[PDB]
Amino acid sequence: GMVVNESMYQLGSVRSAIRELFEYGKKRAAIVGKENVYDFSIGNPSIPAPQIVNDTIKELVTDYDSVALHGYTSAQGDVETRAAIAEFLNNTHGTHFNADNLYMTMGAAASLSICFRALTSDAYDEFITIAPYFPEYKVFVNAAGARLVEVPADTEHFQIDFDALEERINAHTRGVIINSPNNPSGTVYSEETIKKLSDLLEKKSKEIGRPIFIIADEPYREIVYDGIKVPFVTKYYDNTLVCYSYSKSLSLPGERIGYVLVPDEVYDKAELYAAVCGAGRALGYVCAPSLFQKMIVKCQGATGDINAYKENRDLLYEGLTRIGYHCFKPDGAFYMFVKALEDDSNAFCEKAKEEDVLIVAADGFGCPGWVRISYCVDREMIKHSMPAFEKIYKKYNK
Amino acid sequence: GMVVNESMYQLGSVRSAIRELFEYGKKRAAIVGKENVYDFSIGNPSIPAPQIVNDTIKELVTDYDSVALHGYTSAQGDVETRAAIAEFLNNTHGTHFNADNLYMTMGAAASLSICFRALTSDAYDEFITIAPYFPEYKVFVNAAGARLVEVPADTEHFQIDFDALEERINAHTRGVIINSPNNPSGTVYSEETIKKLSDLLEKKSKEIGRPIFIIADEPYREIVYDGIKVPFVTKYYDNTLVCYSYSKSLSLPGERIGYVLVPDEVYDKAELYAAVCGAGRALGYVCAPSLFQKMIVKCQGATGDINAYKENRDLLYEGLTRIGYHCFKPDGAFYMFVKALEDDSNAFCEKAKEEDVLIVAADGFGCPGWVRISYCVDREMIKHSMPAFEKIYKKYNK
Ligand SMILES: Cc1ncc(COP(=O)(O)O)c(C=O)c1O
Ligand SMILES: Cc1ncc(COP(=O)(O)O)c(C=O)c1O
Ligand SMILES: [Cl-]
Repeated sequence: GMVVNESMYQLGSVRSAIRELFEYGKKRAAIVGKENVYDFSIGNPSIPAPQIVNDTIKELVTDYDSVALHGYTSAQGDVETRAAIAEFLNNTHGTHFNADNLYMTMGAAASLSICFRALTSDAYDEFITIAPYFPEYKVFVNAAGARLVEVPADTEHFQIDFDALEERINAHTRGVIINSPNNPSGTVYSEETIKKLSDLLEKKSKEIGRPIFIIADEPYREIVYDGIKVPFVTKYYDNTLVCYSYSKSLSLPGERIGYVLVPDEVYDKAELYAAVCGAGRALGYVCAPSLFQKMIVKCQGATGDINAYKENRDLLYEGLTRIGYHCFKPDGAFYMFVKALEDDSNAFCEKAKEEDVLIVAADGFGCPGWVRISYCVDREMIKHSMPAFEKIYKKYNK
Repeated sequence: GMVVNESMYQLGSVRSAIRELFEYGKKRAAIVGKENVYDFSIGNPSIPAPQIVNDTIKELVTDYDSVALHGYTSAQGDVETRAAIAEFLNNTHGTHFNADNLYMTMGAAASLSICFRALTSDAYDEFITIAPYFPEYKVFVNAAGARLVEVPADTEHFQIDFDALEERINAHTRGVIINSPNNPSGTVYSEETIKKLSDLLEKKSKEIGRPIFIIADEPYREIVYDGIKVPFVTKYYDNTLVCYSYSKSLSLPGERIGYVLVPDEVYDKAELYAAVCGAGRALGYVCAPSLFQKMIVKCQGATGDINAYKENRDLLYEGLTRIGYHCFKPDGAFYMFVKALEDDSNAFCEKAKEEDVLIVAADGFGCPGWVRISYCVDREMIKHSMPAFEKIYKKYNK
């Protein structure tokens, strides 16, 4: 007896465990004070955009012709915006992109949606995610009419279990989603991992008579520490689509600006780029926000104070390790992956909750027995949280 | 078959008549000079935004906290933005909306997309459009997994042929799309047309045992001349979804800011609003652009100089009528609907194309024998085009 689409109703009515945890912390702040609530739940950028963002926005609003500034760009975005990104990427990675290899989008969620929508031709199409993973991939894959296949986590190094991956590749496999630097683990795939992946997928692509794409979800690319290198995947694998946004690099998550990069070395660039444009059109996208496209021209290479996040990583890692917790030291992103004190991460997160430590069970990310602790938080809160972490530890280790 | 989704391939590679006509005019401008080409093809806002827009953007970037200014909003948008709109609508129309009746979107294309995706539950679902109509409705309807049904135009008054509409309503009918003020006719539906529509749909909804919605595409609401009233549809029919954007009112088409309005008076507001939230999520939307949501709070009821468009309407109408063309005098939008000089509009537009006058055959809008002439153009170009229009007229009046 439902007038609306049931999947849409479910997708809009489903309560987010993480968001509820965030709102629970605000309710707890009212009772015990915000200084006494240790909220490591939601993964929102916490450092301000570099000053070039606000300075450039001010300049466009003051000096750029208002009709031209606020008008529709082409579907794929201004050629000047696309040209500036192609040239920045070539100077940084040694690639050979031009403006026409880019399609400007309204953030990474739009870029991913476009990729699955462009690549899905059948109800039985499968996209592979490597656990632990961003759960919203299932919504985007399902929204395109396809299905998600999870590769069990490499809990030793948080790279890829290639045996497990190879076993889940079949005739229905359209692509493999990778997120490096990673949400939730903070892992960074090495050149070796990227090369083995590329060799495996090239080999399986030939066996099935069809390209298996790499869908590279790269919004944390510049959120990497200690000189660790994030390899540019298009250089290793021909059939690679790159999804990027300025949500983390420039701290503009609410502004909705990113891209889909379609290399010339894909099986048929003209055809795939056409499907990307068509998918964008089908999803109700007309163009990326014009003000932000024009602003991005002057912000290539610019990032916020990334060392603020590194300092938080080191502080949290040092304190948790010193207490006795087993933390995976992350090379990128702003999430720390910590082993729960019991196999049941949900039961462990409840015990954490008893001391107002709001951490997230990794079961939903495809990783039971672990938790995700976001450190895009206030540095002083991390220090004030240590006695509560110590007390939580004591509950298990008397 | 094809490696990508073929339907997405075709959507991204098939050029529209209007776009292909605009490209032709640029090539022609290179050969004979832009002064010798009179382009009335594309319908993009030609007047600047009111100064409050740019002033507010400077203010927000200068004074508002950077992290909070550029951060993610809730999926439905800032409560302050939604509340300011709800209050504006109430003061203007006598309605009783609150913040929770609104969902902020990335333009009217997103608003429309969301409405169709929310409602569609079977492949054979039908959404009715009243010819002449915005051809992109077919794209949004098809992308939602539904079929578009056309009602032939009322070529006497560009209101609605109710017998024709009634005949096309059946068990699959999920909604009727209305667009007043209208692209491409410039018609404004009267209070009576809206009342007759509401009556018909109430009866047919009961007959089929399910609500049939009015999807009211409203981006031209304020582009209305001579004090003509545009009735607020939710006061006439309970099951009404309003899709709006600030693309035409504030001249921000490239910025991607609008909304979907879900009245409490729909059959079940909680269910429908949850479906709208679901569809937004499934379409890859996260939030409308933060900066612009924050800006919209201070721009309620603001518009650019709409009198500039009226002066072009009057000049074009009086000029073409004087020559001998039959023009439907539009009450809103910035498109003039003119009867072709022969039955074949395409053949007529080719004869116009001989004299470097670029006008759009109404066949693609579902209305053969007419043309759309966009007047969101330079005023002096309208004046300079008249000898060419008369020369075109003289080809048929021998
Ligand atoms: C792995 C991953 N991909 C994509 C996104 C979304 O980025 P955007 O704000 O550009 O949509 C996020 C944040 O939720 C993320 O953590
Ligand atoms: C009738 C009609 N509806 C919707 C739109 C889309 O407006 P927006 O750019 O806000 O998506 C347009 C303009 O292209 C239009 O003419
Ligand atoms: Cl159809």
